[PDB]
Amino acid sequence: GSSGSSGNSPDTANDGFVRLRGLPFGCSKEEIVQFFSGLEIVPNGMTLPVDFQGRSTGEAFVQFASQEIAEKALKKHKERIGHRYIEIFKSSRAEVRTSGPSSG
Repeated sequence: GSSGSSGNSPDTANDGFVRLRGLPFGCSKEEIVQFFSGLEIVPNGMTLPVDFQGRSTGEAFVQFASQEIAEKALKKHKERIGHRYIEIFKSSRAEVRTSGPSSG
């Protein structure tokens, strides 16, 4: 229960980043870009980490042109791609690790 924020204002903050969980085997942009059909995403605005050997961690970070587009994608939660439900959770560029201060 409990749902609310209060204090959002139209157009402000939030670049439109999102976090995916439970990606299919060999999940890549080619599959993502399409998975978000109708939505507009920025070029090279996607991140797909891996394990110590390079095995996808079923996680990814996409950056939408703007929040307005991010929300539209949020509704696509639990959306499976081929045979693997995908969990989408609103995220931020700052979160997306990149070996540096960008954290917290």
